[PDB]
Amino acid sequence: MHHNLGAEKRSAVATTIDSFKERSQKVRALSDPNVRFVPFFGSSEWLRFDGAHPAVLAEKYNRSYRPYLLGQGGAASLNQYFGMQQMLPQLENKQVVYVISPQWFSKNGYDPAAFQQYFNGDQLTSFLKHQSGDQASQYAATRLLQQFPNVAMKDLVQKLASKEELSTADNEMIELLARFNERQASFFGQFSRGYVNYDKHVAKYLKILPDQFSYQAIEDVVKADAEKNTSNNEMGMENYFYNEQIKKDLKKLKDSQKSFTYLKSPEYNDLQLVLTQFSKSKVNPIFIIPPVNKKWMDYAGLREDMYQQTVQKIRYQLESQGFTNIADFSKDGGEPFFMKDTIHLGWLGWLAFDKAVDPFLSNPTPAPTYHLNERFFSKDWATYDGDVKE
Amino acid sequence: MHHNLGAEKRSAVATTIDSFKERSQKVRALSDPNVRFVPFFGSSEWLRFDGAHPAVLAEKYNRSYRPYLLGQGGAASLNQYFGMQQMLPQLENKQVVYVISPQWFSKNGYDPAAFQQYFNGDQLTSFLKHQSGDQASQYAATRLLQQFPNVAMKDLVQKLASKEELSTADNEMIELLARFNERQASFFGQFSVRGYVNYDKHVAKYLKILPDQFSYQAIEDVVKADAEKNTSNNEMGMENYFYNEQIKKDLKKLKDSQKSFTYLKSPEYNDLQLVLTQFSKSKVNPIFIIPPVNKKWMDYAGLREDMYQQTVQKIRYQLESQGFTNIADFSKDGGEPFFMKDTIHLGWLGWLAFDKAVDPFLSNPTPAPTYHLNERFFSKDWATYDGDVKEFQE
Amino acid sequence: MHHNLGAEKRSAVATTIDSFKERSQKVRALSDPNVRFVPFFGSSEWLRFDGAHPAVLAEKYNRSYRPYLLGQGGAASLNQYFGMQQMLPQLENKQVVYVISPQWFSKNGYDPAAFQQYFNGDQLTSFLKHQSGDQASQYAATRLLQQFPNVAMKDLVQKLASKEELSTADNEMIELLARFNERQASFFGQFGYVNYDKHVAKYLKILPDQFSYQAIEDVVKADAEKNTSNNEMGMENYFYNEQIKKDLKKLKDSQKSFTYLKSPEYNDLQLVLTQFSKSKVNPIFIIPPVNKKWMDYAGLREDMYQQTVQKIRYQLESQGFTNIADFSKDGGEPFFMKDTIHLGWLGWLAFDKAVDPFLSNPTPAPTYHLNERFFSKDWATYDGDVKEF
Amino acid sequence: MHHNLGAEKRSAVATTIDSFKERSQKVRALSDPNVRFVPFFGSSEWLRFDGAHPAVLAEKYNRSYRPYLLGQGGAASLNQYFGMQQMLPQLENKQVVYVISPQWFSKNGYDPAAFQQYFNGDQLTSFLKHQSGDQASQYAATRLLQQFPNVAMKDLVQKLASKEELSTADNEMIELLARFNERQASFFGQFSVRGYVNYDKHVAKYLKILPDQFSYQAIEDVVKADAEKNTSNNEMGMENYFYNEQIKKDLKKLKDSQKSFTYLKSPEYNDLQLVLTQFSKSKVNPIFIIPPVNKKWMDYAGLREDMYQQTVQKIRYQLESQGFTNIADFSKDGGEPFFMKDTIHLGWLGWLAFDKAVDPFLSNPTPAPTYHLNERFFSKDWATYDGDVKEFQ
Amino acid sequence: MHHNLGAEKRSAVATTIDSFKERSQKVRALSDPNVRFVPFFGSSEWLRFDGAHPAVLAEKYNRSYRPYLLGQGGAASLNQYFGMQQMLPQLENKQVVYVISPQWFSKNGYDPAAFQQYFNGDQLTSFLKHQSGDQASQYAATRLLQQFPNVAMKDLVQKLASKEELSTADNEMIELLARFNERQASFFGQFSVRGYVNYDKHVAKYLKILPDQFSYQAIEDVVKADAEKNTSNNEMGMENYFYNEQIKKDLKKLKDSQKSFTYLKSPEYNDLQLVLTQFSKSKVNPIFIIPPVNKKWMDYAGLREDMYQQTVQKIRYQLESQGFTNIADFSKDGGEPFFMKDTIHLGWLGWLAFDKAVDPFLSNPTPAPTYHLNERFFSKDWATYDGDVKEF
Repeated sequence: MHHNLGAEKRSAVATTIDSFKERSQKVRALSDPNVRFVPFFGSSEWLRFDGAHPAVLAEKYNRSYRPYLLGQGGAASLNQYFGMQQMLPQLENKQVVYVISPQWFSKNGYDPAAFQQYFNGDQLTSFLKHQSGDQASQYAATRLLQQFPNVAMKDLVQKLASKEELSTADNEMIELLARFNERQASFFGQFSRGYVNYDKHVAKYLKILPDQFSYQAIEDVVKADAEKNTSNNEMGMENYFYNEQIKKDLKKLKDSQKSFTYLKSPEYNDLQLVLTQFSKSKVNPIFIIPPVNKKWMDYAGLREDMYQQTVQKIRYQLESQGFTNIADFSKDGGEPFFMKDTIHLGWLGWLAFDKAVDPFLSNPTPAPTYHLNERFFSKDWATYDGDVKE
Repeated sequence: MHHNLGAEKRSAVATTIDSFKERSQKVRALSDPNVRFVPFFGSSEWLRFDGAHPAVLAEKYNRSYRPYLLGQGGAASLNQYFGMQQMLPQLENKQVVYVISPQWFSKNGYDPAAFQQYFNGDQLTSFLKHQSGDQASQYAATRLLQQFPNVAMKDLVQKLASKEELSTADNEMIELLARFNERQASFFGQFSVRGYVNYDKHVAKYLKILPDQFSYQAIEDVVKADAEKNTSNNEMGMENYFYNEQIKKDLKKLKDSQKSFTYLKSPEYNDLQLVLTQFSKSKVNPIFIIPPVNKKWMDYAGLREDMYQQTVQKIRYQLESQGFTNIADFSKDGGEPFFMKDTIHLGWLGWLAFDKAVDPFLSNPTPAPTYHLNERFFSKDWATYDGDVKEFQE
Repeated sequence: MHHNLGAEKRSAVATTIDSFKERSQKVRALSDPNVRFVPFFGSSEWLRFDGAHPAVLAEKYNRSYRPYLLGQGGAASLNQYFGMQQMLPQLENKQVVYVISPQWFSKNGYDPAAFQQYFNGDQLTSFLKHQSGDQASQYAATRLLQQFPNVAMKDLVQKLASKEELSTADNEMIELLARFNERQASFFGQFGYVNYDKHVAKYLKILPDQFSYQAIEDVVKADAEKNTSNNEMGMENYFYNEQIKKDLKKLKDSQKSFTYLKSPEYNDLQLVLTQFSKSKVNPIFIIPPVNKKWMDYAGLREDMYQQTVQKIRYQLESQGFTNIADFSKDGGEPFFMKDTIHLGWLGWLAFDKAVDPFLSNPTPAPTYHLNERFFSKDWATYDGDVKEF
Repeated sequence: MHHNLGAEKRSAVATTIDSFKERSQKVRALSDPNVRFVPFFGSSEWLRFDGAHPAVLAEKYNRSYRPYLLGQGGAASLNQYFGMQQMLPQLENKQVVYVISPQWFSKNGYDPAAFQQYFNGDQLTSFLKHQSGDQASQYAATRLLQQFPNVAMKDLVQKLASKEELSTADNEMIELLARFNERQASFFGQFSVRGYVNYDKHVAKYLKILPDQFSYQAIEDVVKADAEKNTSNNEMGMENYFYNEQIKKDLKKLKDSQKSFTYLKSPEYNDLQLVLTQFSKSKVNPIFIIPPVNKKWMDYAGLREDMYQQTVQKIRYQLESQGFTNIADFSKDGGEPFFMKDTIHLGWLGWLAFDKAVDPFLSNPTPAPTYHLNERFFSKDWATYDGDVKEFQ
Repeated sequence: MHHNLGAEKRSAVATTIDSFKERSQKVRALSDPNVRFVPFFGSSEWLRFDGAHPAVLAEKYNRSYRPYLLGQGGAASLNQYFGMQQMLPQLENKQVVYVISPQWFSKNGYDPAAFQQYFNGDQLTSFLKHQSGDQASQYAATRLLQQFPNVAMKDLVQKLASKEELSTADNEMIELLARFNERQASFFGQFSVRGYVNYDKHVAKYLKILPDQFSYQAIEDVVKADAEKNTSNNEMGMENYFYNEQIKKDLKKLKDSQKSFTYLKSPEYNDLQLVLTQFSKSKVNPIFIIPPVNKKWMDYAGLREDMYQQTVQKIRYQLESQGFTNIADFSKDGGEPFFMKDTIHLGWLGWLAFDKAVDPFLSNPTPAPTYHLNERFFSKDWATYDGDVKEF
């Protein structure tokens, strides 16, 4: 396998659809023998850069790792699961970062229009090649058929959904098309705006940073950037976001999220796929649970009772199965300059992020033995409203 | 396969890498029975829009066709040939527009860094499926191995390059994988979304400034005023935005830069023969466009007019001696104010001259004539030919 | 696939079992970009040649088209459907001639002994390749299993008849074996001179060099008077002496029980109509008469015959097929027929006045509105008026 | 193929897992046009050699045939049937020896842990290639799936067990992988030298002691003296090594242990039917060998002679009612002097009685009769049948 | 993958053809998470057991590892290379023991009659699947066609021998058939219980006579006593069984029979390079064992000591210059009392000298160093190198 460190670094911070979905960009980076790239799974959280951004800090201070930013607006655990199938050997016995945002946990689940953009044929054939005929394959195939009722290779996905035995001829078709896709995607996915994105996202903020690492000196520049760019609202949001979302028709946003509840979701079952794969690949994840802007969640009337209860439900799914590395920032939504907008970390939030994430990734440690509970795939857990029973 | 008119209009004028290289968007529009989409092949020609742009004129005046703009920066005949392999039934017995810029006929030919962006694996497998083992297949395979020495399915491309026959196992493998690639592309390519911003800024904004009744002179009045307003910062007739970025600070060294520039010798002459062969096989009726260079620029840069018309004569011979006689030649119109958008691209009033040859041709569709192909246009002898074009055969 | 105009002209009028069923004769002619061959689907209608025959007129007067004559005795709609599967790209967006004879609409349908002569493995794999998992694929497979219980590639045909979606491995095996067959057929069927000179060139000599329907009529009427002279019911001399003359007493009232209103052929016709819709072909349908003097002698009922024609025409017109040259009421016309059931002489001129303007001015097919109830047993056995609907 | 006579002679008497389960060795010997090798199908019957052993007698007296010894301890009819699939053209229109030992007819049938050692993937793919979608293939697939629920090519074996017809894609996968397995087995298996020094220890040892001219009495005199010497330490006529290792360490226990033992109910009856179906299809002419138990042992262990003869009646009915009439029945000969090598195996003077039925049969190859197969013998009603055999149909 | 310690322990000391050449038994043991089996690569070295044998010591004193004895008589580096292809993930980042005997390095190379017994179809398909089109793949394929000119899939091996790229059709035939052979081997190869009775005969037998408390002196006493009884008939140091069968009946003909025997020129140097390339690729940390010849024998047979040490130097240079530096060199210990069981194999007291190098290496596992491979060691020039080793 051929490597180019600059291309890989530009891929790592690109935060594009191609940087998430195509095999070549993420595999080359995560298999690079010289520099350690670390999967940073999320959605829109990596998109907005400042002086304290994980990608910016790791480059300026020449850390022993580099973040590879996996995710786009509207991607959740189902998308992440399918992306992992393209990069299974690069995840084996390694540390990752996995953001679990409570707003993903709506009653209908993920956006079908968002999913379509990040799923491709290489992911489809990687899914079919790497399935072990278990509950994970059975559940994922069912979800895929809800998403795409007339999917390419319908019969094979249907067989997985209904737990049927794939034939020898079927298995050979699968292995042939999978190999072709991995040959094709490795070659053609190295020719795809690398340099302009690097200067806008990373190199803009390297100039702004001190040459010697200290949390206080970085905080002072970052706070000053925050103060100048939260200049039209009293809730501490970015000026560009405020003018686009909460300005025209901010009056109809008063008490909108009173009925909003994240307790019942198919996303809990989707998350279980990720945790299943994490167990098979022995990854050591650190999980990040973001808060919401506290001034926004009093204006929009989002319940703190409900929000903490979903956090507890998420944490129970994690901790009862052996996943203890959790950075729970959910109560830190009222902190000064912690939030870039309404749902994403930013400025001093990234420094809080860094204080939990950097010591974890600078000191690599093997994953513990996990205890997967397959009752987290069921519709019982999806619509569960109770407490710590089972 | 059912068609959405809204999605096709956005794809037609998107001019992205996706609208060009992907199978889905171009096949969806070009196969709609309800509306006629016409392949507009070129490079960066369709990228800059104004009030007289072919996409704008077709929409306001509700013409019997819409252009599907097929091209990006650095795309020439080799790229176009491979892109065609994805849409062969959509080109069969049809009219197209094909820009042939004489500046693509450089000694080194097309830019390999540009080619890589517009060639995908679906084009590779479509090429191997639809190849007929002829001189076109042998030449295009050779060009592929020059471009990608370690190409995917290298064994199959090398066989085609060496005039070797493919085996029965080879053929089955090609047919399987090409079918898989077409099913994959048509299913997964329909989810590409970048249309609404790109449609409004390029097409919908120029609809308001145009008169509701079509006349070339009335449109010329509106387009003249836009061009005078936007060629302010220079006195050689170029757009304000282009002059500042590509020419302004380099102006000192650009004087007499193109003094020994010649377009008579090029591999692009052999690449053009791939396209023309495909046009003959598919029975397409193309109109070719030969743009000028800005005359005030070419006087400054030292680009020879005697050379420039000698290469156009070389181009026209390749077309006309084979039966391609629909040629909208504008190569002598370089010194006309507002005919040009920049150094090499048609724009403003140049679009109106473009329309006067293209609109009547496409509005009255006629079948392609019988072409008589010459295979010596694939040769290095033709590629580097200097002299009198009427004395090539002897 | 290398084109030779002469060989394709000879194939077009060969009217053999081989020129129907084998790919390399028909496809080579239909895919030639120099000359326009038009598919002429029928059964035994093309076999008997005279000066007014469509293949003779086209060649004599160098028309913009040449008929490719497809079919012999016993070949009906199911045979025609399967033969089309070999030439789908050559049929796409084009005009054809399709004879629909009411005599084919027998209660037991087509002759299984005749079907086996025109069906082959290339047609089998071509049908398996081009099927779209619909009612048409389901019906055709059911009919294949009725014809051949232990049919070649039974597992694939049964799956189609049960309307099961085929696996990727199944679809890939089909694509492989179909390609082998087309590569094998479009080589080993390239191998008609004495046919061409006896069928076409013989009647070229007797025709005027200048075209006029009046001067051709005079030449053809004269030939008709000369060659129907041994009998009183206007049949060709050799036909009468071989098929009628000896058995004349035995044939009187022999067709009193004969009815064409109930038939599996109505369902078989619907396959051809479905294929016509998918491939956007624009057909002209030809409906022949029966010799009026003969049908009265044999007791073949004319009200039954017209009710059959009305049933056929409703199956056509109600789905959007409206190009019908209906000659069914012309059985008593002078010199209109060669024998009992086939168009001949002056009937070929009436054929031409309908067919020639259609083919010389090509037009795209309209949008068809297919009705899947025409595949049913209820339609197959239907007795009543189409006036009802 | 070029044939190595010496290697084939060594393979024939090797009596190894490789000689039984591998394609190369048995196909090489049974396809040799120069010398005739005859399939001798049994379990552990051929393991122990003496002066009267079928392989020794054929080598010393240079017979028109040589026994190719097929079998290992624990191998019964399901094993033999799958081994047969590797050598179908070499069984076609030919004679075989087939042992049917009544003690194989246990209520639970064959030992699964023994079967596993003698089955390979070549046998799997041979079976799959040569099956014809009948009751034999369906029964064998069912039994294969009981044995190996997670077998290689599971789906194909499942289709066969469910009586489903295989597709072209399924058939072409079988044809490819079966072809690969036979090429692979016949190429690499020809280099196996397993049990090639066993020719001296089992065959050449006993050539020195035997008379040069054939004489049943002279052989009997030589072999009986060897038997007397080697059955010295006990009174039930068993070989010294067998008696010490199996019987002597606790007999207390062994007394009256086989009182409730019965061989009338068994899945082995249906397993036998597979072989019989193959024998009919391949038109083989088998001679069947039915051994007794040591009569002194069966008195001590309490193995009922009433049951044992009722078992032999059931076996013989299955053979004879279908046309299989060449039966050397020795079930009533367990009390004969030096007839037995141990508890269940013929040896010494038992090999001479074996020879008196087998040698006239094999020396004059007669064609197989037209058999009349009954598929009721595959059913569970037959496997558990207790009553008198005449009123079964 | 299912694991059974009882079966794996019996496989490890079986010393059969099956325990070497079959996929199932070796990868099942070497992939056990609960018990650590270390690959012991050699030829006939592991066959003869005594009280000081590596497998006996590890079982008696319950060490942190167990030897998995890979090899049979006549197996050299080519055999071992092809065996490795069945167990690549099981060798990844792992310590092994690799015997390099100088007597293998004869001028024609290994015995093809021995090779044939240890190679199977799974080894062929694993080779074709895992090859990378490099010089190692080129060399191995050339050697395989020397061995099996009419091999199954001859055309693909020949493409590799000629450094040609395989077609897309070729690759799919390889992948599918390799998938088939590994599924087949892992499924049916698990039922083999060959040489499972050898655990009681070779390991459990000597556990009784060994002291419960470990010391090299108490073992030396028991093992010296066992050596003295079994060296009764001859005064060369050889075993009773071995002397009677290989040496006794033709003593006079063996006198001065090896006067011009030279191990300096050999294709085994190139065969070894396959193993060394593979050890680098898989990041294996090996310890290399160089045995001597019996000194009394090599003076009798006229085997030159000056030649023998020159071959040891050539072998050592091939290793050390590439970064392979864990060398347990016993090549000058031929005349040591009870050091050898054989004419060519370590045994009795030599096993204790073996233990003193090997046990401290395997009891403290360490990751492999970066190697620096030299493709010149594949060439015919290196195979036939005469001069002093510093100049190369």
